[PDB]
Amino acid sequence: VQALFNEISADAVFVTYDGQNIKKYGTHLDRAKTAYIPASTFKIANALIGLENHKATSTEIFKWDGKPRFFKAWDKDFTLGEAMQASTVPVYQELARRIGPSLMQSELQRIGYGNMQIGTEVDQFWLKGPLTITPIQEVKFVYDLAQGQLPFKPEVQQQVKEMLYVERRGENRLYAKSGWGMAVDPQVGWYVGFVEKADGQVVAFALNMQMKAGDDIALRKQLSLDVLDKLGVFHYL
Repeated sequence: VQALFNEISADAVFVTYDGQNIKKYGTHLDRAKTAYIPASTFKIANALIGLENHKATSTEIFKWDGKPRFFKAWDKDFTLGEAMQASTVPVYQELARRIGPSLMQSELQRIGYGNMQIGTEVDQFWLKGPLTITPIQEVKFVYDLAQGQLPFKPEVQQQVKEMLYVERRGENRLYAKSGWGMAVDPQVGWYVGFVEKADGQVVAFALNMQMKAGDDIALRKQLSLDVLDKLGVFHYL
């Protein structure tokens, strides 16, 4: 496995969690216990909090306001599920404003997410701070989501799980979310999720890497799939 980390001069770590054991792979293992903004990985929590507190539904359509967004791809209507996969920040900023600065702070504290700090602006905190979370915190969190063990209603955790559904290989399923924290120095890269393996075993993962400005968008996922293949968690079909 070991070549395919530095072959690109990457400052990165890959974490796996099986519900008893934490495993660390990569060029820089100490990133695993290091705190970073969640960026768009926070969308997982955001949806959970919104659904649980009746501020949104899995079926509701978030319509485009007509004004151009960061990507032309985002210039359309989205469900929270669609917006999750496209990582459509404007939709989730809206969800967060429905939630509110007091409720969002209370809920994050309630579920112990990262350092539990959001500050004054409810639609910015995951994008620039002060909310921070380690990769180990991220894997445990999604693993808990996978098992329906988070402090949310079971139906809520299920609905979000479905939002995360990325690919099926045979009897195995991949659930994942991406993050790119551009508004921070240095930039940070996330690929987070779990695989529901055929044998019924769940393995949760997190990739956390330094982002050297504008490198390729697909890199985070490609590495994680490669590592997942190398680990025998999610073999290439």
